[PDB]
Amino acid sequence: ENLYFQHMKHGRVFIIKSYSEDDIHRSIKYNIWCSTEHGNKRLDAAYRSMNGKGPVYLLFSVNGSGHFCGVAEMKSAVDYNTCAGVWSQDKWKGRFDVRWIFVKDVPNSQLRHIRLENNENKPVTNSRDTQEVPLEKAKQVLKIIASYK
Ligand SMILES: CNc1ncnc2c1ncn2C
Ligand SMILES: [Cl-]
Ligand SMILES: [Cl-]
Ligand SMILES: [Cl-]
Repeated sequence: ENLYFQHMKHGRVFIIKSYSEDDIHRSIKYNIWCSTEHGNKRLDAAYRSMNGKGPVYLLFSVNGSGHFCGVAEMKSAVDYNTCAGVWSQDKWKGRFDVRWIFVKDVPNSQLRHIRLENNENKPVTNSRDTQEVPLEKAKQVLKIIASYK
């Protein structure tokens, strides 16, 4: 068995959607990310109010690719005033640190049966950027990602 995730109460988990494969590669290389304004605001609030008591995990997926590509942990608050134009599109304002945990492709077929009660019971694989995942569903997703091969 594997009960690593039992009794974990502090932890928050979000979907990250990237239109760009390039941005994924740059995030893996330099351990940084940036979301939309409302996306950054959601993550910064969860990171700050967690106050080191647990992790904020990020489940990355390239829109249209049909698979999740990895897991990272958020490792800083959002700096909203940073160099512009470092990503594929000039849409994103700011930067925060991440630490990538898993880089592996996990087909949506492995995850589509987990549904998010906070998003109209939709499959977790039909989420938008910074969709938050309830902790109990997030544990199921993480166990799947870690044990896929
Ligand atoms: C640099 N961050 C990003 N890159 C590409 N796409 C994104 C991003 N955030 C949200 N979406 C949809
Ligand atoms: Cl999106
Ligand atoms: Cl939204
Ligand atoms: Cl929850």
